[PDB]
Amino acid sequence: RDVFEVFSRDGTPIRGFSRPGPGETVVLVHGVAMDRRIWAESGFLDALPDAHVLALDLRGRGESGRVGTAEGHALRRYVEDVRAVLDRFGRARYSLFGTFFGGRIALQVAAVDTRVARAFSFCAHAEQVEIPEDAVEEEAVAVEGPGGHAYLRDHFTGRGAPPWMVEACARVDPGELGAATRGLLHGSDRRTERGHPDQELVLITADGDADLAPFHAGERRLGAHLWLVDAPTRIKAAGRLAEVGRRVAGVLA
Ligand SMILES: COC(=O)C[C@@H](NC(=O)[C@@H](NC(=O)[C@@H](/N=C1/NCC(=O)N2CC[C@@H](C)[C@H]2C(=O)N[C@@H](CCSC)C(=O)N[C@H]1C(C)(C)C)C(C)(C)C)[C@@H](C)c1ccccc1)c1nccs1
Repeated sequence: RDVFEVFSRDGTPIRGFSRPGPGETVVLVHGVAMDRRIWAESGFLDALPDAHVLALDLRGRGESGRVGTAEGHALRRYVEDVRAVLDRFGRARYSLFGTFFGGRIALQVAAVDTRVARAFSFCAHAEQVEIPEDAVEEEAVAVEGPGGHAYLRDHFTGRGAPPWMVEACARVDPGELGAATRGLLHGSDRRTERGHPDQELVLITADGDADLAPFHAGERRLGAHLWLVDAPTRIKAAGRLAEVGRRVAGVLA
């Protein structure tokens, strides 16, 4: 692997690694309480032996620049972070894969960037959502205080999340966990659109998902394909991420 640095529209440095390969160029986008290490720890990276893999730390996470404001964590800023990575490696065609809110980010990048030939959203759909202001603020307070890492650790452990997902929360600054949570009130509630007719859009979730409705809505509205994994919940579906990587490798082949 080589490391890289790019700059987002608002000047935030975005750091990541590039794993060279002769195949498709794949850009991986992690979730809120994660960083770029989850791709190797989940086994997703090893499931793609031929791809040229680009994995970034989103703003405020890992080795990327700190933010510390709610508006600095607006969805549009994450989109700009990812598009800056697409610029650095100069390809005309990219395949994006994102986990949880990283899936929402990947879908929105696909909507605005004609260089995205494929977008895969793992355990997130593309539809408009209602975000309760009070509950999200409550959650921001819980995750940003001294007990925030334990709060997330206990929540994810209790819901059967994989160990790498539990452990990743403690590597995110508490202040950025709070700011990213509040950032969801700045645009993340809108649906995503199809970027161009030839795009391959894929949604993935647990076959036991208690709310599959919006995933089917994405099939109808965007012409997206729906992949299911054997799990009772979205969090437990994260235990299937390496398996999903193998299926992604099949598409890329
Ligand atoms: C069944 O599976 C789930 O619904 C859990 C799953 N979530 C999601 O898939 C999506 N979101 C949600 O459905 C809801 N959103 C919340 N809060 C905003 C939010 O998302 N977060 C804040 C902290 C950050 C870790 C992240 C999060 O995960 N929080 C958890 C609680 C974890 S600690 C007690 C959490 O869901 N809370 C809820 C409360 C309202 C209860 C506070 C609404 C309001 C959007 C419908 C998420 C991908 C998204 C999708 C589109 C736009 C924005 C965000 C995940 N669990 C861990 C990783 S992804």
